[PDB]
Amino acid sequence: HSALQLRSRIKSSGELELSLDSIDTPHPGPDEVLIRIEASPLNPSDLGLLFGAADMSTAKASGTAERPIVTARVPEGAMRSMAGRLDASMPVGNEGAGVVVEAGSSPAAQALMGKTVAAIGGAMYSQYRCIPADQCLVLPEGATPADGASSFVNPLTALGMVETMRLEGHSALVHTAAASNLGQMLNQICLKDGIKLVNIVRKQEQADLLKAQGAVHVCNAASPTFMQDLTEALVSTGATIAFDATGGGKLGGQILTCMEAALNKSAREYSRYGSTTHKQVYLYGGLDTSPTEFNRNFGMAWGMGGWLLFPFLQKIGRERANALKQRVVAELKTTFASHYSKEISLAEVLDLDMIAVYNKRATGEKYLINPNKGL
Amino acid sequence: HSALQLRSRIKSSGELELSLDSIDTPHPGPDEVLIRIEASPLNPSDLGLLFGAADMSTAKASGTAERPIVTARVPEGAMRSMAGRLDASMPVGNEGAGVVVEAGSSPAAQALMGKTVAAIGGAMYSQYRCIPADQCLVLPEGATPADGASSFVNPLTALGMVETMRLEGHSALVHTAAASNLGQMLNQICLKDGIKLVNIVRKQEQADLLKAQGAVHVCNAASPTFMQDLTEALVSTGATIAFDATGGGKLGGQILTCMEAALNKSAREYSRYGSTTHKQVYLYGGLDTSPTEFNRNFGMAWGMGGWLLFPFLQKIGRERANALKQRVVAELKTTFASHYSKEISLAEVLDLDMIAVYNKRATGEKYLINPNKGLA
Ligand SMILES: NC(=O)C1=CN([C@@H]2O[C@H](COP(=O)(O)OP(=O)(O)OC[C@H]3O[C@@H](n4cnc5c(N)ncnc54)[C@H](OP(=O)(O)O)[C@@H]3O)[C@@H](O)[C@H]2O)C=CC1
Ligand SMILES: NC(=O)C1=CN([C@@H]2O[C@H](COP(=O)(O)OP(=O)(O)OC[C@H]3O[C@@H](n4cnc5c(N)ncnc54)[C@H](OP(=O)(O)O)[C@@H]3O)[C@@H](O)[C@H]2O)C=CC1
Repeated sequence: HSALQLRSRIKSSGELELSLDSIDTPHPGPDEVLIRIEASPLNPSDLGLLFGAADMSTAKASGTAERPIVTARVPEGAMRSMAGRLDASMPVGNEGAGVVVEAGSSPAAQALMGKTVAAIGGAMYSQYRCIPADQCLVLPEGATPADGASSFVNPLTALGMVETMRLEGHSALVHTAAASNLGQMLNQICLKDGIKLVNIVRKQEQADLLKAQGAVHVCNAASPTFMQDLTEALVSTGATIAFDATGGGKLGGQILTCMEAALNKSAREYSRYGSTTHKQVYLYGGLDTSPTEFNRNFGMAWGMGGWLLFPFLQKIGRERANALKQRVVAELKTTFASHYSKEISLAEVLDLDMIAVYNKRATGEKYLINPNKGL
Repeated sequence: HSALQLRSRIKSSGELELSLDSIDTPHPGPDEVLIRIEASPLNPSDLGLLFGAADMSTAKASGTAERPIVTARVPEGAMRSMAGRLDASMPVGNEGAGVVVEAGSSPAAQALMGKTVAAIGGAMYSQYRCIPADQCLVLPEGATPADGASSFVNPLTALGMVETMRLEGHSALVHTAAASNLGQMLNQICLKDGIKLVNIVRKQEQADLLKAQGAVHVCNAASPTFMQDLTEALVSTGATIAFDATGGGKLGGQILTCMEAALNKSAREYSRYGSTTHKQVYLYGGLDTSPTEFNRNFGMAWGMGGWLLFPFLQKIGRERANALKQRVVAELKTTFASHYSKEISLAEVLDLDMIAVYNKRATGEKYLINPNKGLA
């Protein structure tokens, strides 16, 4: 049999073509299972791969309603960033969940037969995926695929922020774009675990959503007293590590500047180079594509850098990663609940009206894909 | 007796006052020595303390020729940054060298009597300093105080860059403002030790200088092909750690961008997030006072942060710190040689004409103070 899977092709011509390809469905080998995928989130990392650097204002629809095609043009300036995927037909979708419908002969694979599972196997925007049994997370009794669709990326990143805070000797943390699904989870984790947290948003609606969910400190970057508000929240929390999803713009430096201000309130001597307390900002997303810019008014005890989930998980090791996953399974519908504004079919992923919404990365407007919808 | 020491005072009034204070000279306790300081450099770290956030374009001279005063205004916007030192009379000068003229009773202190020593004691812009025996570095035979005046800050930082490179798992390095005194030392270390090094300068004449000193790789930020030149140098050297003296501006991000370009020439697969090889830029100076700005076109495996000598020495421990200091002594006049364009008295530090030159932190224009020059 064959079935459909989304593909994203950036051509050397400068064209993006998004399509639903007909792909033969493998039978699983001894150590594999075949999963009928029923739920897979559209996260920012997936959008990055889906559209690459295409200018989506140039998008045009062709194909048929059942087999849509979207083409768009990548600007000349962006082509070098695409070099490594030129002329490659890329499957899309980091993670998802569904039902195991075939299992290879091994006892590991056989033990998953008929179970509802989640996996971060890539190519999850697909009707069927043949995956190793050891890459599957069995979901709790009563969890639907939609309940388990987002078990890996956001939950483990949220837990990994706290883990990183501890490992690197900090006691409280700051998180930006905090009304994201990930931010909502982090807030739940911090409230439950007694970890002081500064949430940073950019609209009062976002601040209300978090306050409604019990957030103690919410600072609005849009506010004319933001720096005052943030400094006061940092005095309160003692946070010296930050996770910034924006990446570009000024927020990273603003946070460093406010941390140093907060630290200096308790400074006992004059320090030539500021506080000796290390302040860290991790840029773990790139929602703001403008240049990163900051003044260095925070002394010498600071760092900023990238953060990625998979290298993190490799660092803490598989046992500790498992302890984190166990928590996610146990709290799947509470601490690690995700909200989606819409559930759509594979064909609907390539509807220009759908793209127009979900490609905003707007608060409360995450879409869930059901590759098999209505069938 | 008493003798002179420079003082820098930023007052709550918004005024910087620079002066020579008359300070009673201590007699050393058992574990101390008294040094007559004959050589102390004006390094950028010192100038930071000396002038603070004062706008020196507003500086004014008063006092007398032998006892000069300089006053200047700190702008209101900088006063928060000065908060920790308001109304404090600050001694200045991290490091220097001189002769031990009195020693406390302990054998450790007695062993230094009459020796030429260097110390990083602070308050070195002073005719005499009473400091612990255990903070003195005994200089080698035939070294004048001038020869040892700069034994700590630049030599140990240069060695510390190489140490940090190794500690953090890198095999080669990049260094900016490379025609600095420190840069010239770093290039000699790397030549002698066989470390691949990319030197970045801002003027072609600085590239000429380093090439004349044997530098293998020198890139000029003013070059119209800078990014290509830097990327090629990074392919050649495999460097994945940089020390940036500029801090502000674009150079840090440029380096990261070129490092990722160089790494991706060996890319086996397509990484959604670029190379997995960690690239690190330490901003160890702030010569460029503008905002730091960069595009993040270098993947996720990167870091940028501050770097300071004293936290570093504390991290490596006293034994390893002592081994670095021993190498500095051994190569004091070769690898770790420092050039000064002028030697000035204590009173001349406060001459606005002298300030106008030394405060540029211009290549080959480092000034050496002899606190006892012209004095009894
Ligand atoms: N490094 C890593 O391994 C990983 C990173 N991530 C990152 O975490 C972040 C959250 O993911 P997720 O919970 O799925 O996101 P959501 O789609 O659920 O929420 C996104 C949030 O970002 C805000 N936002 C969008 N654009 C900007 C902007 N330019 N500046 C400031 N805020 C903005 C939105 O607010 P508004 O309504 O105002 O648009 C919204 O609240 C993303 O950057 C994602 O890439 C997630 C997992 C791992
Ligand atoms: N973090 C730490 O613990 C320490 C840091 N340092 C730092 O090392 C650096 C070198 O010190 P040192 O060798 O004594 O300095 P020098 O005075 O010998 O040389 C300074 C160099 O900086 C260049 N420069 C000056 N201003 C700028 C600018 N705006 N942008 C780019 N380049 C500039 C000069 O070139 P030009 O002629 O073009 O002006 C010159 O080549 C300094 O930043 C110093 O603070 C040193 C020791 C320890």
